Amino acid sequence: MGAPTLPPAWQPFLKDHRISTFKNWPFLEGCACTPERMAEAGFIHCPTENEPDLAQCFFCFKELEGWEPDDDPIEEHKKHSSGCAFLSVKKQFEELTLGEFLKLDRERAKNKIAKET
Amino acid sequence: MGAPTLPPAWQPFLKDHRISTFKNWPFLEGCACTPERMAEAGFIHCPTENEPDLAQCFFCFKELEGWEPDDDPIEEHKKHSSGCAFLSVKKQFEELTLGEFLKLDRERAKNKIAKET
Ligand SMILES: [Zn+2]
Ligand SMILES: [Zn+2]
Repeated sequence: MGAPTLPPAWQPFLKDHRISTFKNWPFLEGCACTPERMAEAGFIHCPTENEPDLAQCFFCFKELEGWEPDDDPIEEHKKHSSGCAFLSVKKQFEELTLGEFLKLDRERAKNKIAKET
Repeated sequence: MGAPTLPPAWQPFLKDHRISTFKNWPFLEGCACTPERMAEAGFIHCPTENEPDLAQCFFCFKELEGWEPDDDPIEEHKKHSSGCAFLSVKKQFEELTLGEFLKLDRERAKNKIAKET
């Protein structure tokens, strides 16, 4: 496996994790929607029953399908909504500050409620 | 209660927690071994059956009893051993960096093994 020892709490927060979710995804090489390229924007593998080419984003929630070899993920989600406060974040897990880490927990839980109400 | 939403994993890491452990402890006012004064060094309430005046330290393990109104906790533990890498740490939970947070987990688990072997 080769993965950290973090609980299910803030697992998705990890980059490797979001990338592991990607099983196949045709958009790999020669495309701006690669596993690591997309996961870096919050998008996590979540293909539907009929629409396998559907990549949704966590920490905000936003289903997006019909990608092409030239659709920046970070710009995609943000373009529709900046629900992901991590998009801008450019500091490794062990680089950012705790204060910023916890602050995220509030955002995630916040977005979840938005879905309902 | 008024306490964060952190799991049992790294609970003691919190200052308020280490302080909450202190039930009574005579050394409160007019002493250098107050609840907040000691907890700041890693010492957590842990009175024995016969020796209620015994304050041990976590993240290192070190039983110390027979305190007096002039025994710096941080200097006490360190004096005998610097098992607590947090002693020097002077940054609030949301102040320090993640890298330093995780690095601690290794120390704690390390000290635990030392006890056995
Ligand atoms: Zn997102
Ligand atoms: Zn200690």
